[PDB]
Amino acid sequence: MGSRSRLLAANAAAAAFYAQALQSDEAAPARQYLTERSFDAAAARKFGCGFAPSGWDSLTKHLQRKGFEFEELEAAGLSRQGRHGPMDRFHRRLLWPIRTSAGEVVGFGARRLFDDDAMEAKYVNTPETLLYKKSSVMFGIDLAKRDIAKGHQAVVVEGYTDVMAMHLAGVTTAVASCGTAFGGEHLAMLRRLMMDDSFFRGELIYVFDGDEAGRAAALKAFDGEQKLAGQSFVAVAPDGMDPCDLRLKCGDAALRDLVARRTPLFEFAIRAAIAEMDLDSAEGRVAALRRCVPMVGQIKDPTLRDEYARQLAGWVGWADV
Amino acid sequence: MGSRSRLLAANAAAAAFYAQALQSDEAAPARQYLTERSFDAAAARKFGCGFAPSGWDSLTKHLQRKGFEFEELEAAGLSRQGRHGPMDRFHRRLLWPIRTSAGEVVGFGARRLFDDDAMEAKYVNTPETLLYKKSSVMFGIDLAKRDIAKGHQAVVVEGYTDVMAMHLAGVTTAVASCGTAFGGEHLAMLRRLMMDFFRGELIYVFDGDEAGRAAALKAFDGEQKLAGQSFVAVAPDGMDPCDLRLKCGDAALRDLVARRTPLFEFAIRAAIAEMDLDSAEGRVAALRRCVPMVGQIKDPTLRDEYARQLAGWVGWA
DNA sequence: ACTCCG
DNA sequence: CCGGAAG
Repeated sequence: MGSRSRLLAANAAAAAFYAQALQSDEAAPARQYLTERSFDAAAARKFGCGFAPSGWDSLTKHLQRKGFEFEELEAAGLSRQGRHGPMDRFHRRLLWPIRTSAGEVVGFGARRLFDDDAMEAKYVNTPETLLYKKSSVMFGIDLAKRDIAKGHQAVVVEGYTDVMAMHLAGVTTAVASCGTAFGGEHLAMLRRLMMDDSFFRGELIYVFDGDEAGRAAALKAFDGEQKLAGQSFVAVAPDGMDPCDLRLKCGDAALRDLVARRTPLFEFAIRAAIAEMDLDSAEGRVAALRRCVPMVGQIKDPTLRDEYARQLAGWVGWADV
Repeated sequence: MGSRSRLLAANAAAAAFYAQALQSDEAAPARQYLTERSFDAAAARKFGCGFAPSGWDSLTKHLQRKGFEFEELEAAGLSRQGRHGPMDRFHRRLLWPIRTSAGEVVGFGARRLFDDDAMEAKYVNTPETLLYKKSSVMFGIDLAKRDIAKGHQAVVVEGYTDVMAMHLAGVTTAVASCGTAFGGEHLAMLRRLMMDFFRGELIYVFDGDEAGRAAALKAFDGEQKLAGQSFVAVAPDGMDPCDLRLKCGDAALRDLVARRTPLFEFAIRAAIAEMDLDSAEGRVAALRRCVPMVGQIKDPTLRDEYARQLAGWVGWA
C-alpha cells in the first residue's frame, strides 16, 4: 500500500484511461492539434497521447473501482484534495505520458486546448513525487535509450511535439527537457547511457528555435566547462522555425539533415561573434580579434583551445582559411 | 637502514653527484653528444642529465662518505661487490635519471659514449631494485604527470632523447618506456591519469619505418577498447623525434603529434600502401584483402565508419 | 658451460 | 691476479 510498485500501476492504469478518452466526442480539438501538425492516430498511439476529460473526478472514480485507495492516487500526482470528495489533477487537456528508461509511467505533461480553461499555463506537469523527478525526467527517453547508446548521439529538443517530429523523421535519439530548463541531472542521465568501458565517446546535439536562443545557450558553454563542451554541438532551424514546424513546411529530410549538418558548441559561439562584426578594412577586422581571443582564452581544454586559435585569424580575414 | 626512504636518498644523492660530474674534463663527449642534437646545458639541467665517471668506484666512496652503507647502495642498484672492494654499476656514460611521477629518482638509464667502453651494450639500465620496476618505469613522467591529466593526451616516444626534444618543442605530454618496450602496466598508468573528465587520447610516435606496422599488426587481435582512442603519428623516413627537431624544428614535432592517424586507420592504409591499386584489378584485390580487417573491428559503429572510408582509400574502388 | 684485453 | 664477453 502506497509504494513504488503500486503507484506505477496507478499511472499505468491512468495512461490507459487517458489514452481511452482521446477517442471520445469532446476530445475533438485534441486530435485536431495532432493532425494540424502531421501527427496521425498511429503516431499518437506510439507516444501514448491522451485526453483529460472535463468532469470533476472522471479519473479518480475509474481508479477507485480498479482498487486504488485515494492516498496512493494523491501520492502519484493524479488526484488531489477536494472539498466535496477528491478530484482530478488534469482537465480538458492533451496529454503525453512521461516514462522512464524502463518504460515505467511516472507522470504526465498536459497541454492547454480551450479559451475558457481555468488553468493559466500553456503546459502543466505532474508535481514532485517519489516517481516523478522533474529535474531528471525527460520525454522520449524510453524510445531513445537504445538508439542513443548504439548511435553514440543524443538530440536535445525543446517541446513534446519536437520529440515526436524528430522520432517520426528517423532521428530516434531525440529527447526533451520536459517541464523546466535542461540541466545537470539531464546531462548526467544522458552521458551515462553513451558511456562504454568507463569512457564517454558520443556527441550531444542541442536543437534550438530561432537564433538568439541558441546564441544564449552557446554563451554558457564557457561558463563551467566541466561538461563535454568538446562533444557538444548546436543545430538551428532556418530563420524562425522549430523541429515540429520545420517538418510541416519541408518534410522529414530537413530534420535528418538539420541534425547531420550541425556545428560544435564553441565554434558556433565564436562565429556568432564574428557574424555581428564590421570586418571591412583593418578597423573592424582587429575589433573581431580584440573581442574573441578572450573567448578562445577561456577554453580550458588545451587541445581544443589550440584548434580554435589556429582558425581564428582565418575566420576574421588576416590569414588564409 | 636499507629502507625505501634510504634508497631514495641514495639515488637522489647519486643523481646530484652524476650531474656535477657532467661539467668535468672527461665528460666532454657527453656534453658534446647532447649539444650536438640541440640540447644546451639549460635543457640538460632540466632533465637532470649526468656523466658516470671513469674509475672503479668514484660514486660508491662518495656515498659512503655521506653516510650510506654499501648494503644499501647494492639494494639501490648503484654499486656491486667486486673482488678488491665495492665498485660502481655505471662507467663512462651519459646518464638520465628515471623518476616516479612525484619526481623522486628510482634508477638510471645509461648510454654508451666510447668504443673502448667496458660494456658493449648501447643502453644500460638499473636492475630490478625495490624502487626500479622496469615494467612500470617511464622517462619523462615527472614532467608530464600534470599536462597529460589537463590535456587528456599522452604521447609515447621510444628514446630518452625523444622525450627531451618533445618537451623542449612544447609536447609536454611525451613519455618513454626505458629499458623495455611499451607495455600493459604503462598503459594502465596513463589510462588512469587521463580519467580524473572521462575521455583521453593516446598517441604513439615511431620512426618513419617498418617498426610501426609490426608493433601494429597487434591493433586488432585483443578486445582492447582503448584502440578507439589510440593514434599513431610517424615522421619523415629515417627520423626519430630527436632527429626531426634537428632537421625541421620545434614546430614540426608539435604538428607531427597534431597530424596523427588513428590506429585502425593507420593499420588499414598501411596494407593499402603495399598493394597494386593502379588498375581496376588492383582496387578489387585491395578491397578483398582489407575487409577482413574491418570485420576484425569488434565495435559496430566504429566498424561501419571504417567501411565507409574504405571505398575512398582504395583509389575510388 | 669450463678455460683474453680495457 | 680484474669482470665482460667469447662460444
